[PDB]
Amino acid sequence: AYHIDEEVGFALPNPQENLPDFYNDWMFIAKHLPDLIESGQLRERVEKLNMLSIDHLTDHKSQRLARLVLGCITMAYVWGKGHGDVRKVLPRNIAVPYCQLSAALELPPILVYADCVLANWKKKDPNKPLTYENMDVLFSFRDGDCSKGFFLVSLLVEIAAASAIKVIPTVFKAMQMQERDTLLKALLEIASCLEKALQVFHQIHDHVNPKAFFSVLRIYLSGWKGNPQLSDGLVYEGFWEDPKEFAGGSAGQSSVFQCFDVLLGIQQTAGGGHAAQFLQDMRRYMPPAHRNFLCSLESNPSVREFVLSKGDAGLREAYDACVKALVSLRSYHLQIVTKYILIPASQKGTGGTDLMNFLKTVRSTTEKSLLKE
Ligand code: HEM
Ligand SMILES: N[C@@H](Cc1c[nH]c2ccccc12)C(=O)O
Repeated sequence: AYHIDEEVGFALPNPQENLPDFYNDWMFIAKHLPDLIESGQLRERVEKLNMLSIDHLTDHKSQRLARLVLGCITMAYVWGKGHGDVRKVLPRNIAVPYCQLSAALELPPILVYADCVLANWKKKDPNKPLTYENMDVLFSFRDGDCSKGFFLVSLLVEIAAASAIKVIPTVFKAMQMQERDTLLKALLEIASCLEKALQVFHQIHDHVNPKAFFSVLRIYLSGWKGNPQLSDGLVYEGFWEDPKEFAGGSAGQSSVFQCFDVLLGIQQTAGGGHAAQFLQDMRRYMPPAHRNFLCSLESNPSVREFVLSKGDAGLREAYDACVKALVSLRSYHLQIVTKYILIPASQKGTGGTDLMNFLKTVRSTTEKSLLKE
């Protein structure tokens, strides 16, 4: 449909781990980033690649793995060891197939949330559940970068939110079929699942070390939009003549919060302010089907105006339980970025925002939508 899975939501279900042998030289580099980066052989291995046609990628999951393989190589090539020795030109033999593949997938040619979180995972045992202990990432950047903890916990918050995203048909069908009790139960189940998602969020502390995250992983999640180290962006050699600017990876790119914002009539993207513009821009970094799902939600009748029109205190409280769960998620998320960014920085996000004013503006807009203070 909108490529939303019942079990894993916006995440890519059962991602492919292997490319055709035709792409072994790509897979080799992506699988050995920690060693190749540490030695300083990474950039040499990229510059020596043959130009490989993308036409031996024959399905969506192969294309998505290839985008993830190439995005990881690209971040590693641009940033190197992260100490300031950047590369301003992505070599032709990687830039052209990467940009061609990205154009086919309708995603910018930079590593995005949907690559390094949503498609970057496997079950260890396919017969066992989606728990951290039965899961692994497909690619990491450096030894000790906590990429497994960071990507898998982000993924598990996505999967937790999937149990709410499936209820969204019920919400709209119940509004149109004027089914008050069905709508109410639905809103309560959404809020219940958004509360579970917050509980899963606490696992960030279990699996991500602030120093490793800030000083190692963040380097490879950074983009080249408003980045002083690549002030003009990146040259995609052989594809575009002038450099292009693209934001780095972040869960601003996640569709989970934007989808419940839109669902609840929270006007995060309205106006010309910087918060609205960023959240708007980040939709360009979501898979096109998920972008389409968000816009579809925006066109539907307003859940807020329905609840507000009915003089129904049970409905208003169910709606408010949903808004409160978003508020709590975003308040807890302020604690996370304080621990993982602000504190380590003293010893801007990878997406490109002035993050603390941005994040509090988004939370404040969210709490503004409560029906009862
Ligand atoms: C170590 C953990 C995390 C850090 C340091 C972090 C950091 C950030 C930063 C700096 C931003 C501002 C946008 C940017 O410039 O990048 C942001 C936005 C955002 N993040 Fe996180 N993040 C973390 C984990 C998560 C997780 C696990 C989720 C949900 C799966 C999430 C959801 C969001 C959302 C939805 C936004 C957009 C702002 C909003 O909707 O309120 N973050 N994050
Ligand atoms: N924007 C975050 C990084 C981040 C948060 N969530 C993400 C999800 C995917 C990729 C990167 C991220 C930062 O500046 O640290």
